[PDB]
Formats: sequence, structure tokens, C-alpha cells
Amino acid sequence: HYIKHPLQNRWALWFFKNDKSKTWQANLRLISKFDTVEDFWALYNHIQLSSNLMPGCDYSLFKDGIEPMWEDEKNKRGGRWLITLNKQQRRSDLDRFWLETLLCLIGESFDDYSDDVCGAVVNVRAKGDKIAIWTTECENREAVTHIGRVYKERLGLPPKIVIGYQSHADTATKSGSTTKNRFVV
Ligand SMILES: C[n+]1cn([C@@H]2O[C@H](COP(=O)(O)OP(=O)(O)OP(=O)(O)O)[C@@H](O)[C@H]2O)c2nc(N)[nH]c(=O)c21
Ligand SMILES: O=C(O)/C(Cc1ccccc1[N+](=O)[O-])=N/Nc1nc(-c2ccc(Cl)c(Cl)c2)cs1
Repeated sequence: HYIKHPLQNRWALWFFKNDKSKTWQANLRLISKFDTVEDFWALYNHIQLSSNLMPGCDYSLFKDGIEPMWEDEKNKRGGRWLITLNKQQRRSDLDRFWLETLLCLIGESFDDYSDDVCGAVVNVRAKGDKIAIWTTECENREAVTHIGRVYKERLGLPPKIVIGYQSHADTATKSGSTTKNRFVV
């Protein structure tokens, strides 16, 4: 006898293929959804086993009903904690960071503040990979800084590695690199 183990939330995995030729929204595809521990690992292990990372090919895991874009009702007033990797952290750090990020989400690692979490995004870029946790209200200093503190600790980043929280509204009018931060941790 084998019972499945429900997650607190249902999650959706999205794929994105970079192409500045086409409008941004056109490059997004919903892969599948899951709401159990078993189904999470089945999907995670399948991607690790049968797929290869590719520059310009992003994955996003968001709560059911939240599209992984600024436009979404649940993201428009929100923002993200951004982790920027060096080019050499691609190997033997990116995979660890991403899985640890996924587990923060589905395990609701931020306690009552996990409610403010929308999802997470990994960008694979030759310029340097990026991982981010998106939250729903960029002005909720309490929730945002708590999520940031726990997230940084969970990833084991050295204290002198300062990570920043960007409002999506600011990002939309500049760039994730030149976008100034609302908070640091
Ligand atoms: C997350 N996101 C990104 N874009 C567009 O895609 C561009 C690249 O966004 P990016 O997140 O892929 O970062 P990248 O490393 O490619 O480059 P940089 O951040 O500019 O340094 C952005 O400049 C936006 O124009 C977006 N456009 C819309 N409409 N909605 C979104 O959520 C969104
Ligand atoms: O043109 C492409 O390169 C495409 C198609 C695409 C996709 C989105 C936007 C545009 C386009 N396009 O241009 O046609 N690649 N699609 C991919 N899917 C996976 C992929 C999905 C799901 C799981 Cl479970 C796994 Cl293991 C791999 C890896 S790559």
C-alpha cells in the first residue's frame, strides 16, 4: 500500500525560450502541474535525466493560477529576490541552488510568509545564470525581508554576498542588472 503525500499548494512548471524577435509573452509554455511530493520528484528527476540546460531556456515554478510574468494580478505589485551566479557557478552550484529554491517553495519554508510567495524563476544565460523568488507585494517590508533572510541562509551564500530585492515595476522600466533595489539582505 502506497499513499501519495499532498503539498500545501498546487504548482505549475513553465518553460520559456528566449527570442527578442517575438513578443515576450509568446515565448512562455505551461509544462505541467503537480500537488504531491511524489509528482514533484517525478517531474524534477525526469528533467534532470532526459533534458539538457540551454542558454535562453528558463524554467519557472509558480503557484497554480499565477502566470510567471509581471502582468499577473499577483505579480504586478510585487518583486523578486535575485541571485546572480558567476559563469563558473553554472557547474556544481546552479543545480544545487535551483533544487534548494524549489524545495523552499513546495515545502513552504517561509512559514506564514510563504503566502506572499508567487514562484521562482531560473534564467540560463551565457552572461551568468540567475535564480529568483518572486513575491506578491514589494512594499511588505516584513514579509519580503523575512523571505530574503531565510532564502539566503537556505542557499548557504557567504554573508558578504549581498542579494537584492527588485520591484517588478522598477524592472519593467529598466533592466534586472541596472534596476536598483528596494531591499538588500
Ligand atoms: C520577466 N520578464 C522579462 N521581460 C522582458 O524580457 C527582458 C529580459 O528579461 P530577463 O528576465 O530574461 O533578463 P535578461 O538576463 O535576459 O536581461 P536583463 O534583465 O535585461 O539584463 C526584459 O528586459 C523584459 O523586457 C518581461 N516582459 C513582460 N511583458 N513580462 C515579464 O514578466 C518579463
Ligand atoms: O524552439 C524550441 O527550442 C522549443 C519550443 C518552444 C518552446 C517555447 C517557446 C517557443 C518554442 N519554439 O520556438 O518553438 N523547445 N521546447 C523545449 N521543451 C523542453 C522541455 C519541456 C518540458 C520538459 Cl518536461 C522537458 Cl524535459 C523539456 C526543453 S526545450
